[PDB]
Amino acid sequence: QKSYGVALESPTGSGKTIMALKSALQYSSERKLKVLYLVRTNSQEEQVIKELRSLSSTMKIRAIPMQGRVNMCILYRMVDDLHEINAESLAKFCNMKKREVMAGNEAACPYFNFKIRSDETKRFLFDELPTAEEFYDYGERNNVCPYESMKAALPDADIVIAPYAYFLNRSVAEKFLSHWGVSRNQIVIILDEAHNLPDIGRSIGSFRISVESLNRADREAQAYGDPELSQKIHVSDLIEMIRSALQSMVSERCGKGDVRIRFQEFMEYMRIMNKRSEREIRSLLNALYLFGEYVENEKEKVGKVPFSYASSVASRIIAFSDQDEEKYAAILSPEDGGYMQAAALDPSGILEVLKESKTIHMSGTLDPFDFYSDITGFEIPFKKIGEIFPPENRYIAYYDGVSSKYDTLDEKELDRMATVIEDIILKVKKNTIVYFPSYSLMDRVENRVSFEHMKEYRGIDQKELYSMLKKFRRDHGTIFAVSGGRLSEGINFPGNELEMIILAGLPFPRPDAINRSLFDYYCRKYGKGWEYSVVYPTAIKIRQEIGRLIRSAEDTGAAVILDKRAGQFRKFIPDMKKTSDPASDIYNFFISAQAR
DNA sequence: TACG
Ligand code: SF4
Ligand code: NA
Ligand code: NA
Repeated sequence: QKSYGVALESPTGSGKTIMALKSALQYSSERKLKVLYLVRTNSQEEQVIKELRSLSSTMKIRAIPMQGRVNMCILYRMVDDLHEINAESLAKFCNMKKREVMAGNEAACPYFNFKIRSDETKRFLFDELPTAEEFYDYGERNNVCPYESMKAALPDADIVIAPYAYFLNRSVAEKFLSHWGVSRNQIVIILDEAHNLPDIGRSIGSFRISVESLNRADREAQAYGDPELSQKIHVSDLIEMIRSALQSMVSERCGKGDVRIRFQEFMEYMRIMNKRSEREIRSLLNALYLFGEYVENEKEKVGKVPFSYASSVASRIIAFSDQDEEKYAAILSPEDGGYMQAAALDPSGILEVLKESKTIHMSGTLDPFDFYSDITGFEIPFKKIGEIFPPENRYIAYYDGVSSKYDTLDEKELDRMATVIEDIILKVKKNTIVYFPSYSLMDRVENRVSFEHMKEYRGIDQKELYSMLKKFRRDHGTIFAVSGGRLSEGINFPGNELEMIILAGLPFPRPDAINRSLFDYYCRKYGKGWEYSVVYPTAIKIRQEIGRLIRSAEDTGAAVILDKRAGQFRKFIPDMKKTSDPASDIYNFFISAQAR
């Protein structure tokens, strides 16, 4: 009634968060509106679903998970080994399988059967409220399609939990809404961990063309006849023109990592190297897309997933050649084998469709809200609901004797940082996560310390990570973690499982091509490149990490930032003190906390 | 105008 949404800041899994949710479900039910809960990770899906299970004992909870065939089709990964995939190709795949089962070939998909609609399947979904992953597993266990089972339950569900990537895919969203029986103005969308929304928008809005993707198209060309596209140019010949253009661009234009270019430079290289006009190259690119259509048709008629690398490559290159420089940066990279990318700078375009529904923007760290509102384009009321935790139970401080600042980071600054970290841990003797801006800084600091610790290392798998986490809760001590990893957001350590956090430097972003573009974009639009591309994301990282510490009225903890430049984050963390020796001051804080 |  007031606006098209509301932004609520308060810790996750909390009393006032559950309340806001309870208020949203009553408001929704009163106006015959269904509820859509969007989440970005399995971890956050589980937290949200746990919350809803508690509430099912008090109130009417008619809820399911919903994910797309990409995650929920059991068959296609058993039948194909594809490295790229989409909703569209799987719809064509599945429809063909379902035809074959209706015509008497039950083995075509053995997951497509009566159990899709059975009382037992409907009961597990509605009475048990599984995560998507748990329901996937239940599907395997019972030889029943998770996707089609979710789809069949959908019309009777008042509440759906789904990924951002699922709902923000327009064509998938239209079919979902259509099968749910509802328009966009007939729903309330809860945006879990909404501080991710800008990155979510930019991520969904961006696309790229890699050399490996071209290589995959090259092999596809061999396998399906490699026909003439025009006078003496076969499909493979065109892929070589595209691949060599991209390779030459990378060699000639990038040094260390990514570089910004103009979108039309790709077309320029194609034109000069192969001695053709723009029309001729565009005609060839269209011919490649048509060959893609043929590849789809061929795969489809033998029961394969009709996804074509030639099609995907063709449509992405054509899209790249026609992007407008205003909202998008053309990025050229040597990383991951070589690629060219349309990087979305402004996520408000992608997020705009969410205004057609009511949105509730939930997060522990939305402040400073002006920046969030400017970046997402959401002009909505902001409220700091939630517990005022007693300030005496928390100590937040920074120490200015060291810094992770790049151009002053030599071996002596590293020695200094390690010494301070070691002094704190050995004196305080509490359960600690040390957060590093990079694996590089972590490894170099790790090489200068003696104390035992666990480590969240680059490329660690799910089993090793849960094991280390369960070891931390049980055996206690110290974890070395990195800013972009899985301990920075999300995870809850109740009681004295987490008592201290040390930020070994500040996690300022890299001045890469995308970030240097964001700076220029926010300079032009607001005159505040520094604040919006550098200060803001850094502030949120810091607050998210500190937010791990106090999870209760009676919870006790210390956070210390080991960086000179931390004073400039006082505006966002007002209780932060300076300390000239954190070891004693944190030690003394715990003595006083223990005395009560 | 920052440094995975
Ligand atoms: S029924 Fe399910 S498992 Fe079978 S093809 Fe369709 S989506 Fe895949
Ligand atoms: Na089975
Ligand atoms: Na070739």
